[PDB]
Amino acid sequence: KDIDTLISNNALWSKMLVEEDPGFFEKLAQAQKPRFLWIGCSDSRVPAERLTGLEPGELFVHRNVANLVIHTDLNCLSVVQYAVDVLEVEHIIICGHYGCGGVQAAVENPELGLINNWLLHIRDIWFKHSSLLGEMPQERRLDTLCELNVMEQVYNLGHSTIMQSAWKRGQKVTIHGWAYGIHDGLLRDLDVTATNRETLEQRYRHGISNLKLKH
Amino acid sequence: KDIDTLISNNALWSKMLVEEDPGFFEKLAQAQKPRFLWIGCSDSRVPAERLTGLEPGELFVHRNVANLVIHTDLNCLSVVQYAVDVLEVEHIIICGHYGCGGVQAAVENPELGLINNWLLHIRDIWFKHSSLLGEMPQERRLDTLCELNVMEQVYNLGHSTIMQSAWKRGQKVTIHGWAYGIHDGLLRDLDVTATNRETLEQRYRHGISNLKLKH
Amino acid sequence: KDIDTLISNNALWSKMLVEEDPGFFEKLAQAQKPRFLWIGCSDSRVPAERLTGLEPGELFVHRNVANLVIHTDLNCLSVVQYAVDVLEVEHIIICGHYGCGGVQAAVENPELGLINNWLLHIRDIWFKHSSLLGEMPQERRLDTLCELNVMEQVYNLGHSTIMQSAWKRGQKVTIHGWAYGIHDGLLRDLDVTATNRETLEQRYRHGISNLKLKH
Amino acid sequence: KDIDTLISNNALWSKMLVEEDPGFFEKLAQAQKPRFLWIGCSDSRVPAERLTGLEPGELFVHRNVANLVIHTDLNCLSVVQYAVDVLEVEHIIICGHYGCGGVQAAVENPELGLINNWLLHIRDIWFKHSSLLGEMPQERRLDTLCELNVMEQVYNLGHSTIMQSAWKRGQKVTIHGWAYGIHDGLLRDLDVTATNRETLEQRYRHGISNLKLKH
Ligand SMILES: [Zn+2]
Ligand SMILES: [Zn+2]
Ligand SMILES: [Zn+2]
Ligand SMILES: [Zn+2]
Repeated sequence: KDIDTLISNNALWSKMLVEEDPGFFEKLAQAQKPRFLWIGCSDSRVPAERLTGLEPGELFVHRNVANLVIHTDLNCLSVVQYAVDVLEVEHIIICGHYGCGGVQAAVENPELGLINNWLLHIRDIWFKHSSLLGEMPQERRLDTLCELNVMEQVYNLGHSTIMQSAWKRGQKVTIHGWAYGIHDGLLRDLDVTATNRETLEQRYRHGISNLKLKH
Repeated sequence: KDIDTLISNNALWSKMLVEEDPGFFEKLAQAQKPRFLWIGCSDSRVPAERLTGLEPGELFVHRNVANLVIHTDLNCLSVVQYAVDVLEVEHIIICGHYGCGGVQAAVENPELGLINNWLLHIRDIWFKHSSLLGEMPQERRLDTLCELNVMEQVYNLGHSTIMQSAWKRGQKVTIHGWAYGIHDGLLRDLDVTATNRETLEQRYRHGISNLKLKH
Repeated sequence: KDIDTLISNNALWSKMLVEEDPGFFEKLAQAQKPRFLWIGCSDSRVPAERLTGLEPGELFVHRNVANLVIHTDLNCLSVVQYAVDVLEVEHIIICGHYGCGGVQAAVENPELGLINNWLLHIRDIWFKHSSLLGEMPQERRLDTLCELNVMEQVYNLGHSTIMQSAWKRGQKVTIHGWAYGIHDGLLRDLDVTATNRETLEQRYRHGISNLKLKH
Repeated sequence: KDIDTLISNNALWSKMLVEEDPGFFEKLAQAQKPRFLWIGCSDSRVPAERLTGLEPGELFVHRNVANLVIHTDLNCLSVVQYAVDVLEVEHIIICGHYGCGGVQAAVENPELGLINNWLLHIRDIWFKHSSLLGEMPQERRLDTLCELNVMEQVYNLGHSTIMQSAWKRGQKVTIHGWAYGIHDGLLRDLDVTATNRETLEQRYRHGISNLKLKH
């Protein structure tokens, strides 16, 4: 697959929509405000459209390395704020994945250059849950660190002024923390779903509980 | 489409892969370093996998509002640096789209809150090409502003220390500026493709030329 | 001057305040909300307290390389927002300086590494005012580029959602663009002072006018 | 103190340098690369020149709200990188202060708007040292949280790719964590001084030890 290839395939794909689905065109222009925001990893091993079944333009998308929501990341925050305040998305989904190359680089910690700074946000979390991970077998640790990372970005997100003020306003917005692996492509809801500031706290704690309970 | 729905569809989608394509699983785990980085808009009216035909994990993805590459955006830059220096992607693609909601909000300029700051980076460009746009008909202006925005983010990207140092190192990396609309889903190469620092300049100018030539 | 030196001098400085000015202590604790925000360059060849005469804690301070106010710089913006919305500063001052090492590095353009990305925000401005600079003698260009940079950060600042919403709210806040050199330490008001959205535009244009008028 | 006032005082201050210190001018132009970087709080209750005794232009300065060094803060990082790689500063100093308005707002947690996001980086630390603070009296907690914040930004800073790569290169750079209050203006070295990656770890731990030892 080189460039002339994708250009060629595009043209033909576009022609053949006429016989497969012309309305694919017309579903998009009518309406189409998306109802969901998806925050994912740039690894994007499986595309959210395919995972979920959603048509495109029911979705609004942010993808950074390891699907982080840093407190002061104006890029990601700008996506969220537009999504919540302007497109009035009903749900937001942070999806991680087992085998995440950036979760991995945080842990193994090679000298990769500029990215290592971004990954320090992951090592912070790994530290934060040291004890928890200590009490479980090493085989299960990396993947648990994926689940913890999602869960923490869910926590971060509900703490943003954007979400705080939206919930207090009476806007109906729910946050989710999912993960999947490429062994099956099967979603695992991490149980951190947050419909307000109270449930954000409860369910943050609940889910950390269930990792510290099961292990 | 509510949440229980996507969870349900996911499970069934995942089961049915066994009969449609079990290898979908095994193509991913072997290898799979992606060869392409895609920078797009969070609007994501058409997913890059579908536009292009690429399998997932031939792609690495960044999506922000109006597919900007701001000089000092550590989020987007962190994606690029990992992509170029660590995954050694061969190509990078910045894809815009006609009807881009954020290109639109820059122009019409409503009070949307936090996002307006991000969109100031677009109004800067619109100003920069005032004369050029002045010499063409108003019907063609918004869409031309999409093309200009892509083209400028291509210019920005080749100016990043990351790209500058990669090209000087002898790494083989090419930048593209595409756009598409949902009228047909058909890609338009904007002709700004840059294989080094010399071609970045030539083709930046070349493409601005062809807008100022055709109009 | 090594470390033991500053620690030693500090102790003695602190003791000797008793005889020079004990109230220096008590002016600070009462009140002291500052009335001015100062955005400067990290070069800080002359400290704002000394330039201006202000007591400390009449001032609130941000210093980055070449005193930029980037649209999406959450650090600088966070300073401004707290200053304007919480401390209710009455004035904000962006001060540049002739001989600014970072204005210089933008122009001469050496490979310095990470910083070069930040300085691209300066080369953008230098481009924006190419014609203007072209019509004047080269001897006067670098220093004029300092004045232009200040002036543009003043323009940027009044365009921030923070300032836009503050002015529309009825809050009384004025923006200034100053510069000085170390030949005399003498301030030059660049005439871009902005008490609202209307005066921001007028005086942006006014001052660019006077550079394009005088030259 | 209004604007005409500072302009007037400036002019007169500048004239009167001739009789107080004309060389103040000529010390600056010769050389003057600074040997120290100072990272402080925008509160800037006491200016570093006065605290320390340093002449201006022995210093290079960054001031944000509560003197944070966030992993992904390109503004602050850009200052550090230029300072360390280009000006070859020998020392870097992070100075906090007791009574810090932003440390305070993190704790009390009022709805101040945009700034609250920046302050989440402080509440993270406060959490991180919950136990430690729990074992001491409440009267001593806020001020201890200042010391912890400095100490953590010192830790963050030595973890930046910039510092990591500089130390490994053989560059001679030392990090300090100081604090002061306006009761006396007296510096307290927090004992986190780091001359390399090994001493960064030792002394991070050492200093946390001495808070957990003394209390
Ligand atoms: Zn990943
Ligand atoms: Zn768009
Ligand atoms: Zn400077
Ligand atoms: Zn403070």
